[PDB]
Amino acid sequence: AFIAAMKGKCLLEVTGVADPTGCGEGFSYVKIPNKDADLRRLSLKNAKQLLRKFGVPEEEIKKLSR
DNA sequence: AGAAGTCTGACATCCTTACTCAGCCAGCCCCACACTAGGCACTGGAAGGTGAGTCACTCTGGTGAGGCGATTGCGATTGGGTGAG
Repeated sequence: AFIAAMKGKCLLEVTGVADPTGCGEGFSYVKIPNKDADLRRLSLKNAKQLLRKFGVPEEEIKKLSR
Protein backbone atom coordinates (compact mmCIF):
# COMPACT_ATOMS: atom_id res chain seq x y z
CA ALA A 1 0.00 0.00 0.00
CA PHE A 2 2.72 2.50 0.89
CA ILE A 3 4.93 1.80 -2.11
CA ALA A 4 1.91 2.01 -4.43
CA ALA A 5 0.96 5.32 -2.80
CA MET A 6 4.47 6.61 -3.41
CA LYS A 7 4.26 5.84 -7.12
CA GLY A 8 0.86 7.56 -7.20
CA LYS A 9 -1.12 4.39 -8.05
CA CYS A 10 -3.55 4.81 -5.18
CA LEU A 11 -4.26 6.70 -1.99
CA LEU A 12 -4.21 5.48 1.63
CA GLU A 13 -6.84 6.12 4.31
CA VAL A 14 -4.66 7.81 6.90
CA THR A 15 -7.16 7.02 9.66
CA GLY A 16 -8.00 3.35 9.89
CA VAL A 17 -7.22 0.09 11.65
CA ALA A 18 -3.69 -0.42 10.26
CA ASP A 19 -2.69 2.50 12.55
CA PRO A 20 0.10 1.10 14.77
CA THR A 21 -0.69 3.51 17.61
CA GLY A 22 -4.33 2.57 18.11
CA CYS A 23 -5.20 6.25 18.52
CA GLY A 24 -5.29 9.25 16.18
CA GLU A 25 -1.50 9.54 16.09
CA GLY A 26 0.29 7.76 13.26
CA PHE A 27 -0.82 6.72 9.78
CA SER A 28 -2.50 3.61 8.39
CA TYR A 29 -1.08 2.19 5.16
CA VAL A 30 -4.01 0.47 3.46
CA LYS A 31 -5.07 1.18 -0.11
CA ILE A 32 -8.06 3.32 -1.00
CA PRO A 33 -8.96 4.09 -4.64
CA ASN A 34 -8.04 7.50 -5.97
CA LYS A 35 -11.72 7.85 -7.08
CA ASP A 36 -38.20 23.87 -2.38
CA ALA A 37 -41.50 25.38 -3.68
CA ASP A 38 -42.04 27.78 -0.71
CA LEU A 39 -38.24 28.37 -0.52
CA ARG A 40 -38.41 29.70 -4.14
CA ARG A 41 -41.38 31.87 -3.00
CA LEU A 42 -39.11 33.59 -0.38
CA SER A 43 -38.75 36.08 -3.29
CA LEU A 44 -35.12 37.13 -2.47
CA LYS A 45 -36.02 40.10 -0.16
CA ASN A 46 -37.78 38.11 2.56
CA ALA A 47 -35.01 35.48 2.39
CA LYS A 48 -32.52 38.31 3.01
CA GLN A 49 -34.50 39.34 6.09
CA LEU A 50 -34.63 35.69 7.24
CA LEU A 51 -30.84 35.32 6.88
CA ARG A 52 -30.54 38.52 8.95
CA LYS A 53 -32.86 36.95 11.56
CA PHE A 54 -30.93 33.66 11.87
CA GLY A 55 -27.60 35.43 12.39
CA VAL A 56 -25.99 34.56 9.04
CA PRO A 57 -22.90 36.78 8.48
CA GLU A 58 -23.34 39.89 6.33
CA GLU A 59 -21.11 38.63 3.49
CA GLU A 60 -23.60 35.93 2.46
CA ILE A 61 -26.46 38.41 2.87
CA LYS A 62 -24.41 40.91 0.85
CA LYS A 63 -23.64 38.65 -2.19
CA LEU A 64 -27.35 39.06 -3.20
CA SER A 65 -27.02 35.75 -5.11
CA ARG A 66 -30.69 34.53 -4.83
C1' DA B 1 -87.46 163.71 -16.77
C1' DG B 2 -86.78 160.27 -20.24
C1' DA B 3 -86.57 155.60 -21.61
C1' DA B 4 -87.63 150.69 -20.40
C1' DG B 5 -89.78 146.11 -19.87
C1' DT B 6 -93.08 143.96 -19.22
C1' DC B 7 -98.75 143.27 -18.95
C1' DT B 8 -103.35 143.02 -18.78
C1' DG B 9 -106.20 143.58 -22.72
C1' DA B 10 -108.19 143.88 -27.31
C1' DC B 11 -108.03 141.26 -31.56
C1' DA B 12 -106.90 137.48 -35.62
C1' DT B 13 -105.92 132.89 -37.57
C1' DC B 14 -106.55 128.07 -38.29
C1' DC B 15 -107.45 123.73 -34.58
C1' DT B 16 -112.13 121.25 -34.42
C1' DT B 17 -116.18 117.95 -37.78
C1' DA B 18 -115.74 116.72 -42.19
C1' DC B 19 -117.22 114.89 -47.47
C1' DT B 20 -114.89 112.70 -50.78
C1' DC B 21 -112.31 110.82 -53.83
C1' DA B 22 -108.73 110.48 -55.69
C1' DG B 23 -103.28 108.66 -56.07
C1' DC B 24 -99.34 106.62 -53.12
C1' DC B 25 -96.46 105.78 -48.81
C1' DA B 26 -95.41 105.30 -43.21
C1' DG B 27 -96.17 102.87 -39.52
C1' DC B 28 -97.68 97.94 -37.06
C1' DC B 29 -99.34 92.85 -37.19
C1' DC B 30 -98.21 88.41 -38.05
C1' DC B 31 -95.28 85.61 -39.13
C1' DA B 32 -90.70 82.87 -42.76
C1' DC B 33 -87.02 81.38 -42.71
C1' DA B 34 -82.78 81.02 -40.64
C1' DC B 35 -79.36 81.08 -37.98
C1' DT B 36 -75.99 81.42 -34.43
C1' DA B 37 -74.15 78.97 -30.49
C1' DG B 38 -73.54 75.68 -27.43
C1' DG B 39 -75.63 70.69 -25.09
C1' DC B 40 -75.31 66.03 -26.19
C1' DA B 41 -73.35 62.25 -28.45
C1' DC B 42 -69.81 59.80 -30.65
C1' DT B 43 -65.22 58.66 -31.67
C1' DG B 44 -60.50 58.40 -30.56
C1' DG B 45 -56.70 58.07 -27.61
C1' DA B 46 -54.41 56.93 -23.47
C1' DA B 47 -53.89 54.34 -19.48
C1' DG B 48 -54.31 50.42 -16.65
C1' DG B 49 -54.94 45.70 -15.75
C1' DT B 50 -54.63 40.96 -16.90
C1' DG B 51 -52.71 37.13 -19.20
C1' DA B 52 -49.13 34.73 -21.36
C1' DG B 53 -44.51 33.61 -22.38
C1' DT B 54 -39.82 33.33 -21.27
C1' DC B 55 -35.96 33.05 -18.33
C1' DA B 56 -33.32 30.88 -14.29
C1' DC B 57 -32.87 27.50 -10.84
C1' DT B 58 -33.67 23.23 -8.74
C1' DC B 59 -34.90 18.54 -8.63
C1' DT B 60 -35.35 14.11 -10.60
C1' DG B 61 -34.19 10.56 -13.72
C1' DG B 62 -31.16 8.15 -16.70
C1' DT B 63 -26.80 6.69 -18.27
C1' DG B 64 -22.09 5.64 -17.75
C1' DA B 65 -18.15 4.30 -15.24
C1' DG B 66 -16.08 2.25 -11.67
C1' DG B 67 -15.53 -0.78 -8.20
C1' DC B 68 -14.21 -3.96 -5.37
C1' DG B 69 -14.57 -8.20 -5.42
C1' DA B 70 -15.68 -12.64 -5.97
C1' DT B 71 -14.57 -16.39 -8.98
C1' DT B 72 -11.66 -18.93 -11.93
C1' DG B 73 -7.35 -20.31 -13.72
C1' DC B 74 -2.55 -21.05 -13.50
C1' DG B 75 1.65 -21.92 -11.21
C1' DA B 76 4.39 -23.63 -7.58
C1' DT B 77 5.35 -26.57 -3.82
C1' DT B 78 4.92 -30.67 -1.24
C1' DG B 79 3.99 -35.41 -0.67
C1' DG B 80 3.67 -40.02 -2.17
C1' DG B 81 4.80 -43.80 -5.01
C1' DT B 82 7.71 -46.34 -7.97
C1' DG B 83 12.02 -47.72 -9.76
C1' DA B 84 16.82 -48.46 -9.54
C1' DG B 85 21.02 -49.33 -7.25
